[PDB]
Amino acid sequence: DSMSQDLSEALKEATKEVHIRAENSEFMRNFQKGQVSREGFKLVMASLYHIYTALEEEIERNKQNPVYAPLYFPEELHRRAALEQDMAFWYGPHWQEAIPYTPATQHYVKRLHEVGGTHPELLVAHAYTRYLGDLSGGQVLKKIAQKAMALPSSGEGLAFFTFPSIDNPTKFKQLYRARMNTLEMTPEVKHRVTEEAKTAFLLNIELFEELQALLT
Ligand SMILES: [Fe+3]
Repeated sequence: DSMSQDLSEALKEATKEVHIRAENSEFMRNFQKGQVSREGFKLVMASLYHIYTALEEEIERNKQNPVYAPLYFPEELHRRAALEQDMAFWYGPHWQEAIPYTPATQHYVKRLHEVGGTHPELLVAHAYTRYLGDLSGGQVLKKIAQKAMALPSSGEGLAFFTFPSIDNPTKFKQLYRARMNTLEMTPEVKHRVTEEAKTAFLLNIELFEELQALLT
């Protein structure tokens, strides 16, 4: 197998194909072209709320585990608190009972717990997939959402897309990739981590196809 490369390199080469598929999914495609409504935006953000909540809960559970510990950046990355602000903004005071919890979202959340509870050595695959993506297309989707729905530059309703503790996401991404290469990595784990990364992308693709359908 390809163990002659660093985990960050293996992950990038392993997910580049499905990434193109995920990037050109119907829901994302629309969002990219400015075509994004309040109804849909609220659907995906509520979904991300449940997802990041599960991911970050598993991160806390395994924060001391060396298979993940070097990547424990709650202050800089975690989105749960940010998404809670966003839910209050979009759904109001009682968002805990108003926000949806779709099947595709539940599916994603279920795999997150399985990994965090049973296969924690794979958890890095899920943080990698979501966090780095946020740091890459984060400012892009944000500027689009603002132009489309008239969200003020002050950021209310888009806290999720804002990283106040990260000055340069590009530099941080570089740090995160390098830190990923310091994890205990056997040919067995690296092999499985890259596969789980694909699964994460697929889970994201399945969420989008589901939301797109709900909207149409
Ligand atoms: Fe991306």
